[PDB]
Formats: sequence, C-alpha cells, structure tokens
Amino acid sequence: MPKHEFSVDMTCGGCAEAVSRVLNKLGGVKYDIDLPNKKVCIESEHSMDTLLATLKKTGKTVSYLGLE
Amino acid sequence: PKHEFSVDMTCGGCAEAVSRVLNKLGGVKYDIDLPNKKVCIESEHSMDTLLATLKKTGKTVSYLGL
Ligand SMILES: OC[C@H]1O[C@@](CO)(O[C@H]2O[C@H](CO)[C@@H](O)[C@H](O)[C@H]2O)[C@@H](O)[C@@H]1O
Repeated sequence: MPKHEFSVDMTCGGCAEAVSRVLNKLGGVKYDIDLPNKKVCIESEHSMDTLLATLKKTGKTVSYLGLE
Repeated sequence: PKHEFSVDMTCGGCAEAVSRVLNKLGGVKYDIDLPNKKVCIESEHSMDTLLATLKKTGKTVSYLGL
C-alpha cells in the first residue's frame, strides 16, 4: 500500500531492464520506472529498507525521494 | 584463476554498476570490456559466488570459461 519513490541513476534502457529484473525477483511490488528522470516508484508492503537494498543490488547509485 | 563472463552491459553506466558490485564483494581483480560485453575476474572466490554477485545486478550473465 505504501507508495515509495527512489532516485536510481539509470543511463540507458539496459539499466532500466536490470532495475526491472531485481524488482521482479523480489516480488510483492508494483513499480514504475522513469528512465529519463532517473526515478523509480514502488508500491509495496516491503519495508523501505528492503526496497533500498534491492535497488542497490543493481550496482547503481540509489537514493530515497520519499513517500508519495 | 581468471574467469570470463558475458554480461549484457549497454552503456558506461552498466560497466560502472558491475564494477561497484564486484568492489563490494572484494578480493577481486577485474577488467571490463563494454563493446564486447565481457568481464574477466581473477579471485579466490568460487565460481558460484562470482556468478551470483553478477546475476544479482539484474543483468543477463553467462559463464564463458577460464
Ligand atoms: O540500451 C542501450 C543500448 O541500446 C542500443 C540498441 O541496442 O541503442 C539504443 O539506445 C540508445 C540510448 O542508450 C540510443 O541513442 C540509440 O539510438 C538506440 O538505438 C545500443 O546502441 C545501446 O548499447
């Protein structure tokens, strides 16, 4: 239910696909990826901690833009 | 031991991401070739560990050999 927003420095479509893959693997998420604006929105019951950790697995620089 | 992997990187940012996860793992010496989508790693870590570390990035990875 909570709606989180993250900054992920994706710089190509492949970067976006990889973010998609780690989120798909985690599961229990509803996400939206805005490549041009380096933003990823995630609606999930998973803690912000878990979402942050999952996104960091990509090797990309990740920051929190907060709750919607 | 020098392992070679195929990693589907499509921009400099993709290579940097690979570099960061390998650095986090530690104990590795590596070289990344973006145009040829290849990553070579010399480390004491096992085959599976290196593979899992690369796979967790969300990129398509396959082992090529030694
Ligand atoms: O995802 C990046 C990857 O896409 C390719 C096509 O395989 O190029 C596309 O994306 C570029 C931006 O990253 C565009 O400039 C280009 O016009 C478009 O075809 C690869 O060249 C690139 O590695």
